[PDB]
Amino acid sequence: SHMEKIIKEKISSLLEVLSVEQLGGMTNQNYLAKTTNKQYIVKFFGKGTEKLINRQDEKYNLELLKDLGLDVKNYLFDIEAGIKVNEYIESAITLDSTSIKTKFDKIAPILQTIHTSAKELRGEFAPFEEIKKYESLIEEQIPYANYESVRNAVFSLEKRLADLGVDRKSCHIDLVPENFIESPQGRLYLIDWEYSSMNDPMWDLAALFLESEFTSQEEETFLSHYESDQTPVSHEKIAIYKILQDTIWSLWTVYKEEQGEDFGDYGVNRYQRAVKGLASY
Amino acid sequence: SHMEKIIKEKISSLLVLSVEQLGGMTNQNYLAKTTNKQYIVKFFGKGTEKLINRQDEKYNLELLKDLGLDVKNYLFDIEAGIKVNEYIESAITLDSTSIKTKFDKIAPILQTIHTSAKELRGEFAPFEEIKKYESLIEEQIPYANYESVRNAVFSLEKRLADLGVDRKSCHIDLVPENFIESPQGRLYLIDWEYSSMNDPMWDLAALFLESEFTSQEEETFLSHYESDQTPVSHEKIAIYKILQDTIWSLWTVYKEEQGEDFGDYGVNRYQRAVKGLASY
Repeated sequence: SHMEKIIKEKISSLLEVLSVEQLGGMTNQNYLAKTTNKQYIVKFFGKGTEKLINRQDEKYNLELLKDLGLDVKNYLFDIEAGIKVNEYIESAITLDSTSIKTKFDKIAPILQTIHTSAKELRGEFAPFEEIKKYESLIEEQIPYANYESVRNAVFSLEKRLADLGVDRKSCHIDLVPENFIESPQGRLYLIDWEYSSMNDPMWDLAALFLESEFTSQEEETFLSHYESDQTPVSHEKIAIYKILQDTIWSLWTVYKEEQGEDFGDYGVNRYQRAVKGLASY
Repeated sequence: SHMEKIIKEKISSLLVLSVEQLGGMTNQNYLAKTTNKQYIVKFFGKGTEKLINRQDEKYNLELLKDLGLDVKNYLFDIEAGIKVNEYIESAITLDSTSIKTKFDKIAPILQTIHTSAKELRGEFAPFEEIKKYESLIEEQIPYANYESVRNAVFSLEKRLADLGVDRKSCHIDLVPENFIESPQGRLYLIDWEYSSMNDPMWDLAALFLESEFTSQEEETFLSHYESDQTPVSHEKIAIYKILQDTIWSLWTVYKEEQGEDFGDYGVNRYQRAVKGLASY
């Protein structure tokens, strides 16, 4: 297999490869390389995700955040090749929408650490600008019902956020539960910092809550772990960022599906939840 | 009788049909009906010194004037234990029901005071305020299981410190009846006797608690109030509700030691702190 061979030549500089396995997620460009000694996570990136992710920026941000010890080790990051190679924590457990709700005392400290880090990431996340970005990148008509009316309801939140005050801190930006992994010592790592950018920390909170479908009670309990003098909490900003997230990810989905991918109902389901969020708000 | 006769011989230097005794959390307030104007006559003395620094109150009245939130004060005579205010004729005094229709008016008033940047005389340190009442109370505190409840309340000091405590000009006493609607349409916020430096969440907690806001009403009000300059912490609000019920329950014990009778006000406020501690 040619893909199998390419991986062997990309990682031999770090060494007896016994196995290469295709990994899921939301990018088919992920592989697991098993060696005699160690196991490696091999990530590819080429054409589609450029125009989305600045890889030079990502490389800087990886180097930047290393001392926080939140992410796993990165061995290789070569933009030329389009190759990323990370440490694979063997016998580590990936969190999901159920198990994440048992880990508040570990997740809250992780989020406090990044949000209060004073780290200056390359990249600013300006959600309305991001919406404009995806709109520009999408070639066909956006397939979602009532889009022009929804878009304009969403854009009315910009003034609201401005009135509420927008903070600018280092954020992960993509707190799906599978981005948390627990090692045997019970240490939680937060991985996959590809979208990471300066933003309001309430974005990260909204993402955590939304991706795992936190109940109102679970949100309040999590906020009691998280809220502090250095980490203030705005419930309204969270509600607004949930809508912006559903909007942005639904558009991301349309773009990705034009670039080859198929995510079933993922896009429409997120879009419709944005519409519901707008009606409740 | 003699009450009418002190009032005339005090408010005379401002110019008298009748005089009426007003209800509430005091029996020392009087309505003086005058030919041209209506007056609120407020008496204080020994029963409220050691609680209210009347010199600081007078300074604070002066400092807060440019906000234009309170009614006109004509006379503030400390030496004589007498305060005289404008009374707003044909005003609507808000209550726990009507206050909930006035969010678009109340929220900017609270924003105006909280962002005033004014340095009032008086710091409101709630745990120090609890220690103060305990010292002032001469008989035992009658509230059941007080030691254990007080220990629980004092555990909130560290939590508040972890959350961060802000220090701003606050009204400190947001009973609905302190909001007055003029027939002209404007709202007045009156009775600034307790006003001092505190976290603005104390004021929000007082507003919510004194008028028994529902969760939804609180949420709606917060949407009017929350801004970059006036951030909101729900947890801090829940904590200040407990501290308020505790402090006012103790204030009640102190006042009743002077012979005043608030019925079940004190114990009900105490139990609401107890119940707040259990829910928290």
